[PDB]
Formats: sequence, structure tokens, C-alpha cells
Amino acid sequence: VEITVKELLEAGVHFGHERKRWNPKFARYIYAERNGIHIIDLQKTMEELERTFRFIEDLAMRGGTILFVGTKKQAQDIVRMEAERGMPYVNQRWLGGMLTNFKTISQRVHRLEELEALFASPEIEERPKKEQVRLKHELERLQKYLSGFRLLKRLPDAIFVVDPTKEAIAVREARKLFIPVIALADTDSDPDLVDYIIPGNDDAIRSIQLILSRAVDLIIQARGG
RNA sequence: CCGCGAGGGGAGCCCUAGCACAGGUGCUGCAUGGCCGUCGUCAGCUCGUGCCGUGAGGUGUUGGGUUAAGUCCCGCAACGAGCG
Ligand SMILES: [Mg+2]
Ligand SMILES: [Mg+2]
Ligand SMILES: [Mg+2]
Ligand SMILES: [Mg+2]
Ligand SMILES: [Mg+2]
Ligand SMILES: [Mg+2]
Ligand SMILES: [Mg+2]
Ligand SMILES: [Mg+2]
Ligand SMILES: [Mg+2]
Ligand SMILES: [Mg+2]
Repeated sequence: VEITVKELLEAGVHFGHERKRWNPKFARYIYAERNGIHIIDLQKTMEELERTFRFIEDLAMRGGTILFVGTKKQAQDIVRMEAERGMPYVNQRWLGGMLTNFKTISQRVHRLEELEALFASPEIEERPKKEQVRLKHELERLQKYLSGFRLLKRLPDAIFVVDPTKEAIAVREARKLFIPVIALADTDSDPDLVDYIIPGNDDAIRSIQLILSRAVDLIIQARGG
């Protein structure tokens, strides 16, 4: 399982953004501009996807956990399902602090582990029917935001983010903690902040869908089966 | 209590003299405790960690909707917690 220059075209991976939004630093990853939009050099994308996948692989081979990040409405369900098949992910909201204030965030994990505990329990039917609903609500939100974070029992060995310029909170945090950043990066982004880059469309389903799967494909390849 | 007894000593209480002292709704609420009136049963006041800033400090608590309500919802560098 590697990836064809062809398959990448079909994904529409090389379709960049308009020329308006644009990070000149990113120029080193561009073929040319057709009708307003920069077209990402796939001959490059491919040779970076290699250096990058080679990292992902050995990291996985050594047991590392990779935190997947996508807030964008396009990604969400792709990040989710892809992660699961076996890492943690963030796909609802990036709660500022999740990495650098990891402790007091994971505190919120034990809260829902403990509210999960309380709803399987008899002791719930005790509380007045008002706290009862107001406690189911507390639990509910926690599951929303944390259903993927709750797998992290310590900081990731690397984070893999979809769209670094959307996420550069998440990114900032990683770099401050010396965790390697991997990203699917479009032309709007500072590639200098990305330790392990994949330049290509950070926008279309058909694009992310391809990348994330082949990543994950590679992961459980090099986890023994 | 001592004595066979006359009786001496002693506890308690009393009076007189003298000494510690008691008594004072005399001052200072601008030396205070306690308690109370008040803004105000108004929805506010803050803290841990993270984050922003050289810094005082900010963030959170703000914004949009909702509520008797910092009541809840969505949002968001914030996630919570304490007094309310
Ligand atoms: Mg973008
Ligand atoms: Mg006798
Ligand atoms: Mg006698
Ligand atoms: Mg006196
Ligand atoms: Mg006074
Ligand atoms: Mg007076
Ligand atoms: Mg500082
Ligand atoms: Mg306030
Ligand atoms: Mg009230
Ligand atoms: Mg409250």
C-alpha cells in the first residue's frame, strides 16, 4: 500500500485555494496558477508524502499514539472514522489547553468516566429529577467534546492535523511541547510550522478521504496486521 | 479539735480600725469584639492551571440568543472551581 500520482489527481488533491488567501512561504510547493487558483505540484506532494509516511510508520511501529485533528465541517466524519480504525482524534472543538494544559483538561475525562459510572448505577434515581436531567446534560456535553480525547492517557507522540492554518492553536501547542506536527496543508499555510508535511487539498472530502485512509492504512499495516 | 474541768485553740459568719480592692450608663464606635443598617435578593465578586502581554493587567466573566438570575444555549484560548 503506497499511493499513485494518478489517484491523487482524482482526489483533486492539487486544487489549491484562490490566489487571494495565500502564503508565499508555500510557493515552494506550487506548479502554477490556472484561473485564479494555485495548483499544487504533485511531483512534490508525492515525495513529501513519502518522507512523511515513513515517519508515521516507524512511529506506529514503535507504539506511538498520533492525535488526529480536524475541526472543519468537511473533515469531521472523516477524521473520526479514520482515527477509530486505532488512535484518538479531536473533531468537535479544539479546547485550548488540551495539550499544554493537558492535566486540567483530562481532569474533565475522569468526570465523565464518573458520570458514566453514575448512570449505570442505582444511586442516580436518588437525585431530584432536576439535578438528574442537569447531570445528564453535563455528561452529554462531555461526550460530545471528549469522545476521542478520552483515549489519550498521556500527550501524543505526534499530532496529525487537517488544515494547519485553521488549527494553528492545536499546532502552536504541539510545537511548544516539542511534539511533532503532521498536516495536510493547502496554500494558505505556513509550511514552516509543519514538521512532517503533505501539501494538497485540505478542503474536499475526496482529498482528505484519500490521505487519511492511506495514513491509517499504513498505521495498522505496521502494527502487525 | 485538745481537756476530767475551769477553759485555750479553730471553721464559718458579724462589727470596728487599717490595706489590697470593689463600683462608675465618665470619655474615646476615629483604639476594638459581637451584632445590625446599607448599596442590594442587586447578580454580581473572585481563584487554580493554560494562554496573551516587557509590564500594571487581560483572558475565562466577553459576544449573539435566553433568563428573576454569571439561568441556560451557541460561540470562543480556554478548562474548571470557590463565594453568590
Ligand atoms: Mg483552509
Ligand atoms: Mg469531749
Ligand atoms: Mg464548751
Ligand atoms: Mg469598669
Ligand atoms: Mg464604625
Ligand atoms: Mg455617633
Ligand atoms: Mg510571560
Ligand atoms: Mg464581571
Ligand atoms: Mg435574584
Ligand atoms: Mg452560577
